[PDB]
Amino acid sequence: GSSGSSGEPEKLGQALTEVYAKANSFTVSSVAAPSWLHRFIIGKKGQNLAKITQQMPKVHIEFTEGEDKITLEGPTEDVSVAQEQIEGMVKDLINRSGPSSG
Repeated sequence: GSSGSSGEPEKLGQALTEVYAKANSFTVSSVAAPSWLHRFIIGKKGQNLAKITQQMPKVHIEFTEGEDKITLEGPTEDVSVAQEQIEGMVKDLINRSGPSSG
C-alpha cells in the first residue's frame, strides 16, 4: 500500500580468520553465478573472459547452463584472484538491473 518498510536481510561470517596454507595441489572452487546474463558475463566480443584468462591462463573458467554456477580450476593463489574478479562483475551486473529507489 504505502509507507512500507522491510529488512532482516541475509548475512554470514562466523569464526572467520585470515589463515593460509602451503601445499602444491590442484584447487577447484565454484562461484555462484546466474545464467540469464551469460551473454553479459562473456561479452559481445568475448572480452571479459579473454582479458581475465589472458592475465590468468592457469585458471580455467567454466560455465554451466543448469548448474547455474562457474567452476574454476587452478592454484588456490590464482583461483582466488580469478573467482574474486568474477564475484565483483557478477554483482555490478545485477545491481544495475532493477534499480532500488528506497
